[PDB]
Amino acid sequence: EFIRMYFEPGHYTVMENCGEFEVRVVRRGDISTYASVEYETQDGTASAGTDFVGRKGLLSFPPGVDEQRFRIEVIDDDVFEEDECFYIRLFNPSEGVKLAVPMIATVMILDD
Ligand SMILES: [Ca+2]
Ligand SMILES: [Ca+2]
Repeated sequence: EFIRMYFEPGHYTVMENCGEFEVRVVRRGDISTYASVEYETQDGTASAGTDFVGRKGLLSFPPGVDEQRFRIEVIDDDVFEEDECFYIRLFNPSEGVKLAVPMIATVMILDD
């Protein structure tokens, strides 16, 4: 491998009423060709369908581009909740790419 991919930022703290927030994944090393990686949300103490909307996707990095950004929807309610967390993981990197820490992003939702 001559390409590494990882979340940057690796950690996101978001308010419950933010609507959506943006996650960023970076590529380091060989720029010069197309590369890709998949991601998927996963529950922590926060859960898809109650606290955020579950999402999986494919991130495409054209030649010359070293980052991709995607949005995640946070579900707002009126009920008081303690700080809760969910995660987003990278998987299935394209040929010649190796994931690097952090390859799981942490998301903490703060209640409003
Ligand atoms: Ca709220
Ligand atoms: Ca709430």
